[PDB]
Amino acid sequence: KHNMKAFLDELKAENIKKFLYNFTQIPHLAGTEQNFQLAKQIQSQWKEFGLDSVELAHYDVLLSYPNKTHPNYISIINEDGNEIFNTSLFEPPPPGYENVSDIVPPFSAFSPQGMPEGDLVYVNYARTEDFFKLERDMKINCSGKIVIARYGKVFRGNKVKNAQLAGAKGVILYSDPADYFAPGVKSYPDGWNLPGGGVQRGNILNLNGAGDPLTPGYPANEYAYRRGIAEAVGLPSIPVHPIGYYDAQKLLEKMGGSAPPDSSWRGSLKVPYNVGPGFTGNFSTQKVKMHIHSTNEVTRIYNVIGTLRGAVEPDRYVILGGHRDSWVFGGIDPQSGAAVVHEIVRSFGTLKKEGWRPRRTILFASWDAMEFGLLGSTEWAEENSRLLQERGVAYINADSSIEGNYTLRVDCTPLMYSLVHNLTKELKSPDEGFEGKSLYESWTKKSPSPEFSGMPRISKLGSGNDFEVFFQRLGIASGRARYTKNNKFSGYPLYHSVYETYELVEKFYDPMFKYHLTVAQVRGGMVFELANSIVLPFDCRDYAVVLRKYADKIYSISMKHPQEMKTYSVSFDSLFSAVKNFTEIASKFSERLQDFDKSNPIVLRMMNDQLMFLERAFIDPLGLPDRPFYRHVIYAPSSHNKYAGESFPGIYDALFDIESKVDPSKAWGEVKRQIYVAAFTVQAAAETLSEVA
Amino acid sequence: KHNMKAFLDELKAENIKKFLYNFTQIPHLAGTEQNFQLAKQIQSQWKEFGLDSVELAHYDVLLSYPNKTHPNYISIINEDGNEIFNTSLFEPPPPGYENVSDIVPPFSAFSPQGMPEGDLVYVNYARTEDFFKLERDMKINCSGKIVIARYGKVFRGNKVKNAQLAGAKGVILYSDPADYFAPGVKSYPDGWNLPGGGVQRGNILNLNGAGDPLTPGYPANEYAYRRGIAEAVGLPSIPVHPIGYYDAQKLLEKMGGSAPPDSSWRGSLKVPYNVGPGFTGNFSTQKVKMHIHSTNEVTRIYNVIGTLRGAVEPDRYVILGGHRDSWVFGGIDPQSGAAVVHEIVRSFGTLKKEGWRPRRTILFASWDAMEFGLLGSTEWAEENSRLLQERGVAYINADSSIEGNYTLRVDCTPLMYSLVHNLTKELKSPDEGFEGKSLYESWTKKSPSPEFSGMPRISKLGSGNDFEVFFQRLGIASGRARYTKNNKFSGYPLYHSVYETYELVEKFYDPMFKYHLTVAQVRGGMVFELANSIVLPFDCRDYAVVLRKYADKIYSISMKHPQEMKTYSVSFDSLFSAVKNFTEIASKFSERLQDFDKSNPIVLRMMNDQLMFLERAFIDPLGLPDRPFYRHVIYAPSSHNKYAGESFPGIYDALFDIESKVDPSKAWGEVKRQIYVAAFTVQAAAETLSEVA
Ligand SMILES: *[C@@H]1O[C@H](CO)[C@@H](O[C@@H]2O[C@H](CO)[C@@H](O[C@@H]3O[C@H](CO[C@H]4O[C@H](CO)[C@@H](O)[C@H](O)[C@@H]4O)[C@@H](O)[C@H](O[C@H]4O[C@H](CO)[C@@H](O)[C@H](O)[C@@H]4O)[C@@H]3O)[C@H](O)[C@H]2NC(C)=O)[C@H](O)[C@H]1NC(C)=O
Ligand SMILES: *[C@@H]1O[C@H](CO)[C@@H](O[C@@H]2O[C@H](CO)[C@@H](O[C@@H]3O[C@H](CO[C@H]4O[C@H](CO)[C@@H](O)[C@H](O)[C@@H]4O)[C@@H](O)[C@H](O[C@H]4O[C@H](CO)[C@@H](O)[C@H](O)[C@@H]4O)[C@@H]3O)[C@H](O)[C@H]2NC(C)=O)[C@H](O)[C@H]1NC(C)=O
Ligand SMILES: *[C@@H]1O[C@H](CO)[C@@H](O[C@@H]2O[C@H](CO)[C@@H](O[C@@H]3O[C@H](CO)[C@@H](O)[C@H](O[C@H]4O[C@H](CO)[C@@H](O)[C@H](O)[C@@H]4O)[C@@H]3O)[C@H](O)[C@H]2NC(C)=O)[C@H](O)[C@H]1NC(C)=O
Ligand SMILES: *[C@@H]1O[C@H](CO)[C@@H](O[C@@H]2O[C@H](CO)[C@@H](O[C@@H]3O[C@H](CO)[C@@H](O)[C@H](O[C@H]4O[C@H](CO)[C@@H](O)[C@H](O)[C@@H]4O)[C@@H]3O)[C@H](O)[C@H]2NC(C)=O)[C@H](O)[C@H]1NC(C)=O
Ligand SMILES: *[C@@H]1O[C@H](CO)[C@@H](O[C@@H]2O[C@H](CO)[C@@H](O)[C@H](O)[C@H]2NC(C)=O)[C@H](O)[C@H]1NC(C)=O
Ligand SMILES: *[C@@H]1O[C@H](CO)[C@@H](O[C@@H]2O[C@H](CO)[C@@H](O)[C@H](O)[C@H]2NC(C)=O)[C@H](O)[C@H]1NC(C)=O
Ligand SMILES: *[C@@H]1O[C@H](CO)[C@@H](O[C@@H]2O[C@H](CO)[C@@H](O)[C@H](O)[C@H]2NC(C)=O)[C@H](O)[C@H]1NC(C)=O
Ligand SMILES: *[C@@H]1O[C@H](CO)[C@@H](O[C@@H]2O[C@H](CO)[C@@H](O)[C@H](O)[C@H]2NC(C)=O)[C@H](O)[C@H]1NC(C)=O
Ligand SMILES: CC(C)C[C@H](NC(=O)N[C@@H](CCC(=O)O)C(=O)O)C(=O)O
Ligand SMILES: CC(C)C[C@H](NC(=O)N[C@@H](CCC(=O)O)C(=O)O)C(=O)O
Ligand SMILES: *[C@@H]1O[C@H](CO)[C@@H](O)[C@H](O)[C@H]1NC(C)=O
Ligand SMILES: *[C@@H]1O[C@H](CO)[C@@H](O)[C@H](O)[C@H]1NC(C)=O
Ligand SMILES: *[C@@H]1O[C@H](CO)[C@@H](O)[C@H](O)[C@H]1NC(C)=O
Ligand SMILES: *[C@@H]1O[C@H](CO)[C@@H](O)[C@H](O)[C@H]1NC(C)=O
Ligand SMILES: *[C@@H]1O[C@H](CO)[C@@H](O)[C@H](O)[C@H]1NC(C)=O
Ligand SMILES: *[C@@H]1O[C@H](CO)[C@@H](O)[C@H](O)[C@H]1NC(C)=O
Ligand SMILES: [Ca+2]
Ligand SMILES: [Ca+2]
Ligand SMILES: [Cl-]
Ligand SMILES: [Cl-]
Ligand SMILES: [Zn+2]
Ligand SMILES: [Zn+2]
Ligand SMILES: [Zn+2]
Ligand SMILES: [Zn+2]
Repeated sequence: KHNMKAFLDELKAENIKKFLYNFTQIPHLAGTEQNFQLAKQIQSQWKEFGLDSVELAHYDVLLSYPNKTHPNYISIINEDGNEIFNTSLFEPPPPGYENVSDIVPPFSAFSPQGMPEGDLVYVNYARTEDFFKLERDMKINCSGKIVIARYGKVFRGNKVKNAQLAGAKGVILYSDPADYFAPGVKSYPDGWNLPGGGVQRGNILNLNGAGDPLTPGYPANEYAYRRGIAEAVGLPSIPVHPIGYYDAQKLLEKMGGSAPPDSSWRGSLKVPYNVGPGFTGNFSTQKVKMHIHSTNEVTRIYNVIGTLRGAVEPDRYVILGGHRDSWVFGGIDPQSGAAVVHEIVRSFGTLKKEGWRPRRTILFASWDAMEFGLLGSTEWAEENSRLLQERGVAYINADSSIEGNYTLRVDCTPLMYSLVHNLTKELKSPDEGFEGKSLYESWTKKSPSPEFSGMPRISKLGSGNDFEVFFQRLGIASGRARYTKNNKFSGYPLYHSVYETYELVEKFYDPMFKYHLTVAQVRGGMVFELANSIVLPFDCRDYAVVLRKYADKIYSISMKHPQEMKTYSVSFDSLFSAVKNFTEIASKFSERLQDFDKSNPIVLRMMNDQLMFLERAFIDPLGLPDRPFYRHVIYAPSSHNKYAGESFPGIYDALFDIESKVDPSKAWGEVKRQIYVAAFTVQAAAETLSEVA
Repeated sequence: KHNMKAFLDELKAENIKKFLYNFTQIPHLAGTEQNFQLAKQIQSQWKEFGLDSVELAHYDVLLSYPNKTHPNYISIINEDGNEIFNTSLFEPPPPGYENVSDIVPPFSAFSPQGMPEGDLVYVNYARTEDFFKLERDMKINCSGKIVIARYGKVFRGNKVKNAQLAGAKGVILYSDPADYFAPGVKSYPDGWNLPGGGVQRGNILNLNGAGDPLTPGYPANEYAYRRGIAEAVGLPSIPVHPIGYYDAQKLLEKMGGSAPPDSSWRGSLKVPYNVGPGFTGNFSTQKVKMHIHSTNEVTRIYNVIGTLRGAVEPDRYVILGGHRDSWVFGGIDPQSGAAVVHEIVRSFGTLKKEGWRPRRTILFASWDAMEFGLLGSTEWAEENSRLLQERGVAYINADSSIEGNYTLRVDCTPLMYSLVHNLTKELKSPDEGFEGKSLYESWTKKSPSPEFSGMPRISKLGSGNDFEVFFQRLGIASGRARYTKNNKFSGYPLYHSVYETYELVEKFYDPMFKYHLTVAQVRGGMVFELANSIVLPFDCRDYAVVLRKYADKIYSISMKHPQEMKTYSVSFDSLFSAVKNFTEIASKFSERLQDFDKSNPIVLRMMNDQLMFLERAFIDPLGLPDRPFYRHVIYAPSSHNKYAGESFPGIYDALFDIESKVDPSKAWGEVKRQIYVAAFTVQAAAETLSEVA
């Protein structure tokens, strides 16, 4: 038969390995010829695998590249202006790749040009609370200083935003061994650790969902009208550059001024971690000078879009998407995900050649320019937003399949919790010691839910990946899954470095490609069920449970300020009422879904439309404050860390640091406004599940 | 059988007459007890007529009322400050109503309080071009002056906005006999003309679609958080009051300064129509003083919502809605429409009692507080926006059924043109001389299309009525129809006056209620077809024809500036390309709609969803510039006259008066941006009609 078991059994570890090798021999940087050639290859292969149509969708978007004849670097300069120490111009290439052409040197994409010179302030992870500690407690002024921050904990674009608002004139980002060197493991090529010359690339935008900085709201097609640079979205105002820990040690060792305020400020290098400003007395006249010469450039990018037309509901789309562009070789990021998508397409195509079609249409996507700010997925969704909002059932992401080899990680909408528990109970665990047991059993054992016994942890969707437009802008139920470590926002040690190669994966992460196969089964199995189940596999009651958890959470935050809640009459009663109503209505809808006349395809589709439009109901067309492309009222990326999800984000940001606002009546008024918007949106989403007439 | 003929034959002129009499014996001002009682009566009657459910939906919204113990009036004051002339405190009540309680005196709803005193400038109709003529050509400065403007031509809220921006400190609105006294007809009670003591009530907001001024975006429910007055939407900044032509003559007769610039500035009173400022030499020391004491007040309003559940597609809604609140008796506005809705409900209920149900759900609405800014319809749509955007098939409005007795008037989306031509060919003409001929024949003969021989005129939807939220905010296909005169934006002579009574209609407009019956057949027949036709009765090819007409029109406007189009490379090629593509794709969709396997209900509903979501595709979630609740890219209310529709409004407003902008590069850049947005939206709407996979 053609059922999910036939699909899953066709997936092969050895195929995923072959595809990964094939995708990682040369760099595939967005906007380069090599990445266009790989796009054409995937288009051709998906056609041969049997998809109905496979097209390239191109856009011309703002990208950023170093200047090949005017390299970026940082110096220590003495009082005469001689450069006595320079940081590296490139990472030492790994064995056997020392002659590979077109490895982009480490840089921070979208940095402006400049050569600022000044004194160093060390700002730990450059988090909002790190800057609070510096200004408010230690009384250190970052204005006109160059800040040096360690990578880790939060998205680097938030670090740069925080440094700008502190008045910094430049930012140096570096990888501390505390965060990127696991104890007892060797440096690449002899293990999976970051060597001292390794450096993490990455963009430093603050797009808040906008996509291409020059075309917010509309696809960057041939006739698009572009903002000028000065009005672009999300560009940093100060120069930024990343370095490795050999170079950081040279910048940090001479630091003077104030001692670190506590041990959470100290990394693992043999330096004091002094906050500064500037260097100890002997070197007090030396300064640090950046030299950044990168350029922003409108450049063509290419998404591959494959279609497998549905047999019964061709106007309902289940999307499996992940990116193709990499910083260098992309051994983990993204090609361990792209190889998994390739094998899933191949498997679905095998069934199609034998005469099967899924019930609903499946769309497969290979996105471009993700590393430069989710640009390819966002421009495509801008072009196709009307089709997606009326027809989009679900989006399953497919970036890196592995970030470790310990257990499964799933982040998704509550609407998919039941689907994921049920599927993982049917899959075999690949873990040592769990031979013959389910993936559900190994996952629940290694990653227990903090809330429920005998359940696994499933996280909120945050951002920093290509589901953002589909979930937080358009309100399409979304999910992601990968194998993970036992620190989740800092990246694995060789993240975005030249050392992330096929050999890294084959030698140190997944020699038998069994974790890749398990992830292919989870992502593919989810797509299969979403595209084939007669009734969509969403359980609205799971949203009711989480809404109550998030309401309790945000109420608890507010209750730290009881005097103000009395003065300004701040009540959460309306939000709890809406959550209670959602719980009651979802329970009654679930009974009808179980009970309805199963011979009636209009009641079924009516009820399938109620399930599909439930995530859509949490969208507010006015967006969140000053972030028009984050429209979901229950979930947004954290305003302090794009990678993390925040619940009831409008109320959360209205309450954050509220005790510091100079006009408390205005600040608590805005808390009340956000409570009203959240209560109304929960009630309105509940009412979409009521009987329709 | 139960078919459209059974529905239409059940409608009775005599029933419409009985209901009109019943609805017009006492005033039904929004927010008053009498209007709540009428809402309860209609709820009870719709239940008895046989609807499945009938509920009141209430909201607490900002309304405005005069102060009963501190009356509004205008004076001429002499140099000592004695008030030598006062305008009336009330309209003389009509025969037999001189003892009716609670007639609200003439006032401009939402005027602020004040007692400004100054010199008079006469500004004709206070249109944008009238103010251009005064400032630019005649060099008259309105700053610190009281302006006097005649009603007519444009919505009075636009007149007040224009007067504010000219620096006026108050506005006096009056009815000139040129616009409100037809030659050879007697004044009320002896004919349908405005007497000299008659006055037009009406609000002077500039809401731009927002609804309740205090709650833009969200329903004004029990827990709503309200803007403060200073941040409310759309409130005027200067006092405003309306007067009749006996009083206007006293204010205008003493005017001096400049002569009227031409005859288009002169009305029909025996005065010079001097523009001012101020009075002729003998009276040069007299001034005009306003006394406005009205108050804005959050007040409860009540919509009645009736449901007739669909037999096959209960999750598809066809809405028939019109308002119930009136300024005084509402003999024409709205009760000639509300009586027609009442008879339509009664007829559908007769069929239902015999066992019939429509295919799709029909919703019937009696809206409140329309006269205060479309508040009841807009708050309800804000509450129910998710249901409406995913399920709303069409909205048919039902305000005044008559504004004359000459011929039919229809304004609607192009998607309903074919429906209207086909229905009116099946209906009998009620017109003298067309006995035995179709309504299509009489209408086409009396109101020929300016574009096509043998076709009738159908206008764009403008605004100033309760379809605005459904069409321009939410993108639901909408239409309206009424009997009309042979000046369409000024209102009939007794518009919004105490003289608009049952006797006005029964004696002078429609003694046999035949025009009311014809309008009931058109509105009811449209609802019937939309709710019962297997394939939705929309023709996408009609949108293609009009899009080309509007593209030619906006290109022609731009081509008045050939030098600038050369300098700034302003091309319309992308918009014509999108319109050509829409034409081709709509032609192919129409072939499939005719050809598809008619046994397949999923292809049918898939294709019905493509038809329903086509109007929805013209919505831009970012809205038009500075008007976030006007989201349709093809149609918006004119920025110069809310009642009129404008096509390609984003490009139109970017081009308007562009030769006066101080930075032409910036102004033509914004023209190009609006061309890009319009081209993209037309192409994206076209693509919703392509094969789905
Ligand atoms: C009305 O409908 C038509 C389709 O019938 C649309 O036509 C498209 O028009 C655009 C022009 O705006 C064409 O864009 C061009 O695409 C070329 C590559 O196309 C190939 O590859 C894609 C896969 O991604 C296929 O879809 C396609 O069939 C082709 O196989 C580019 O090479 C072109 O860019 C080059 O020329 C331009 C202009 O000189 C330069 O600015 C560039 O730098 C570059 O050198 C260009 O981008 C597109 O191919 C057409 N599609 C077709 C025929 O299917 C219209 O766009 C549509 N109107 C609107 C308003 O949408
Ligand atoms: C969770 O779900 C429940 C329903 O199970 C919703 O309950 C509604 O709650 C509101 C309160 O916010 C109630 O509003 C009150 O309505 C009264 C009139 O109700 C009658 O008429 C309507 C027809 O319009 C019917 O729908 C209804 O069944 C009743 O027949 C008003 O008189 C009340 O106003 C008075 O009291 C308040 C508070 O003291 C004053 O501020 C006012 O000035 C006034 O004196 C009030 O507006 C509503 O009736 C409830 N509906 C029910 C039970 O069906 C919850 O609202 C919902 N939670 C959320 C967040 O939506
Ligand atoms: C994850 O798996 C769980 C466990 O299988 C699953 O929950 C189960 O769903 C089924 C529906 O397939 C439920 O079975 C129903 O139970 C009610 C009450 O006992 C019956 O009335 C239902 O009978 C109707 O429907 C049948 C078809 O399903 C017809 O044969 C019948 O004639 C009736 O029309 C029906 O049997 C079962 O109760 C739950 N078990 C639970 C909740 O413990 C869950 O749905 C899966 N999650 C997904 C798919 O997302
Ligand atoms: C307004 O009225 C006009 C005039 O009636 C109407 O246009 C007509 O619509 C009918 C569809 O009902 C068209 O008839 C079709 O013509 C094509 C080509 O000749 C045929 O292939 C079609 O046959 C298929 O469908 C039939 C059911 O309709 C089946 O019996 C058959 O087996 C095939 O499946 C079909 O007969 C007719 O051509 C037009 N006439 C025109 C455009 O002049 C218009 O639709 C009405 N507007 C509305 C309802 O909004
Ligand atoms: C990755 O695999 C692809 C597909 O097998 C290879 O591209 C093919 O290469 C052969 C030999 O040059 C050609 O005859 C085909 O036309 C290519 N097919 C396609 C679809 O492009 C490619 O060589 C492999 N890359 C690496 C680095 O091994
Ligand atoms: C760090 O790099 C800089 C730039 O290449 C070096 O300084 C240059 O040295 C050359 C040759 O002596 C001079 O002609 C240039 O004028 C210098 N440029 C600048 C900008 O100072 C510097 O020598 C390097 N420092 C170390 C320690 O290697
Ligand atoms: C308008 O018609 C309604 C409905 O016939 C009248 O209200 C009814 O009046 C009688 C007598 O007072 C009562 O017994 C009923 O309870 C009322 N019914 C409803 C549904 O309200 C009303 O009197 C009429 N109004 C006028 C001005 O004629
Ligand atoms: C117009 O109305 C005003 C206000 O009622 C009249 O002026 C008042 O006259 C009374 C009685 O003589 C005085 O006690 C008040 O002080 C006056 N009020 C003001 C504001 O001036 C005025 O007489 C009326 N004019 C005409 C021509 O009827
Ligand atoms: C390793 C995690 C924390 C981040 C990783 N995502 C990314 O690397 N995204 C890129 C682009 C993110 C964006 O621009 O939003 C970045 O963070 O530089 C992932 O989701 O696998
Ligand atoms: C008589 C026409 C021009 C206007 C009439 N509409 C109205 O009277 N609407 C009211 C409220 C309009 C609004 O606030 O937008 C008004 O114009 O004062 C109608 O559409 O029948
Ligand atoms: C890069 O640097 C070179 C050499 O200094 C210079 O000539 C050129 O202008 C720069 N290129 C770009 C693209 O800015
Ligand atoms: C930090 O330094 C700058 C200039 O040196 C100054 O303008 C700013 O107010 C300072 N902030 C403090 C002391 O908080
Ligand atoms: C793979 O698993 C083993 C066993 O737990 C572990 O020691 C090793 O660190 C893992 N490799 C990676 C890259 O995490
Ligand atoms: C209306 O005017 C009276 C009498 O001058 C005054 O006492 C009252 O304050 C006013 N009422 C309102 C509602 O403003
Ligand atoms: C109109 O008058 C006011 C003050 O009397 C002045 O500020 C304004 O600039 C004048 N405008 C002109 C003369 O255009
Ligand atoms: C009704 O129709 C007649 C005949 O054309 C016309 O003279 C009269 O003015 C009409 N009444 C109204 C109110 O227009
Ligand atoms: Ca864009
Ligand atoms: Ca509102
Ligand atoms: Cl992922
Ligand atoms: Cl109307
Ligand atoms: Zn990635
Ligand atoms: Zn990455
Ligand atoms: Zn009206
Ligand atoms: Zn009116």
